[PDB]
Amino acid sequence: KSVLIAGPCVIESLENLRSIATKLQPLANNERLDFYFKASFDKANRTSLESYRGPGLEKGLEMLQTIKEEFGYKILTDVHESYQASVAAKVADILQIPAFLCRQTDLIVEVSQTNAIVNIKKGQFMNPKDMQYSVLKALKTRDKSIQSPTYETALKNGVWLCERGSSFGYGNLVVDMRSLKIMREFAPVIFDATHSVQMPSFAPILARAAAAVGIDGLFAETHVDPKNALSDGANMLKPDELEQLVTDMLKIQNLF
Amino acid sequence: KSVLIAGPCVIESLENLRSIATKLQPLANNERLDFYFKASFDKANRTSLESYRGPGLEKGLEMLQTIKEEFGYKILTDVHESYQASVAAKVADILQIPAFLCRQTDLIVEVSQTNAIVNIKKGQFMNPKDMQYSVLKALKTRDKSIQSPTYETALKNGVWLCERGSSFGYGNLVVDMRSLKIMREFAPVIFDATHSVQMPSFAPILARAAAAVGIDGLFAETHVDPKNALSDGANMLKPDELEQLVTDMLKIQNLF
Ligand SMILES: [Zn+2]
Repeated sequence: KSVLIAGPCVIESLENLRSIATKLQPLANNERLDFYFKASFDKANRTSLESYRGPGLEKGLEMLQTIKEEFGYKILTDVHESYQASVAAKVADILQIPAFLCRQTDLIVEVSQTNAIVNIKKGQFMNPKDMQYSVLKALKTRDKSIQSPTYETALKNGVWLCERGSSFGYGNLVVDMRSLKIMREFAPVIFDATHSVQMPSFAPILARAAAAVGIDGLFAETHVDPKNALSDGANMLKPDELEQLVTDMLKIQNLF
Repeated sequence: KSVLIAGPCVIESLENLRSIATKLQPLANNERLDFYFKASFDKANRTSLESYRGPGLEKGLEMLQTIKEEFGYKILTDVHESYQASVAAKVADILQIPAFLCRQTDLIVEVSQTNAIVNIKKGQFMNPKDMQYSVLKALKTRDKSIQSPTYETALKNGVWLCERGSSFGYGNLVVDMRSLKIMREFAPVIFDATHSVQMPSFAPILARAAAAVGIDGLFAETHVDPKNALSDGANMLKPDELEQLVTDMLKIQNLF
């Protein structure tokens, strides 16, 4: 099944998490999807000291665990520091390595020592071919015999790569669709349709393009009321918009 | 005085640190320079699990302290996690925020709570205008009354910005010299002549350009025998090469 990772950018409140979890129930039950509910417990890189951070590790994981129990959802969250991985893996089925930390050896190893699927975001600064080395760090942590990263070995060992765009001058990200093909030599590839759009509405067009190229899954942030969101309101889809997008992805994938 | 930050990329051994420290003694006594000896205790983002990492925090700081004591040098090192800052500041006169972590709030705040000068490396993915927000996080930590970052206030409070190039397609960094002017509105500006050169030596040429534009200091890594170095051998200058470069920088700066 194609992977769908969806949810709000940040944990805002348990009430908010519940509302979005509720509106994702139709997609979560879609037989053609392997679904994971996403929410960050920490936004580590915001513009100001006053910017909303999220609830942090302990309280965030507690809230994600509540969603897992109440909705039966598998969970994705991102980690930022040493010693978060093992604690987060008790709740999270996928642990995500942030794009800025995508080469960070200790974090990749620490996450790979857990039982979680590892989703490695490609840095905006990276050549897709060089992501093989991050995949290999993870794979060697799980099986020291592995010498070279391949899709099949990565799929078996739960290590994925995630496309989220590349720096294109200042304040602009471009999605090099060739990267989806290049990276898929080394690991299953997820396309992040939310964070990849920056320009100095394009989420569906890029996700359709990505589906046509060949991807193993979609990452897209969604919120019931984006204009009242505490992070990424301008770029999140409403649940009905996401359903439409997923419908199109599936139709495209059904051709090939 | 113009700042000079120089030393090996990584701490290789005490013997190596002493050898390069010895060769830097003439530069360190140049009264036109405010000199800091640099060496990383950890290389966090290397290609493979087997790549040389460095001695780690505890042993690294011991070695840097020995250099400070034996040579009288002020010290710069980079920190990678918040919990390292308070102990690192006991030895390092400057704590450097790595380029990939240049927006990381907790790290900037923790480092800024120490008495160290803060050297914030501009990420390869950043618009130089946006570096004001990282400077402001640091400044507000040191003086809550500050509303917007300026060169004067950053200088007073020991917060600097460091140019190290920008992503230019794949496997290429370009130095946008306009950035030196733009960032200097917000803080003193150091130019990193070592890590800014990547192409699919240009260090002296880019350093001369930077000197002509207007900078508060130079960061350049140097090693006695680069071909036998454990990190960044290809990009480090021999001490005599660094001396020539600094001589040229000072001649240019004396014109204006
Ligand atoms: Zn987001």
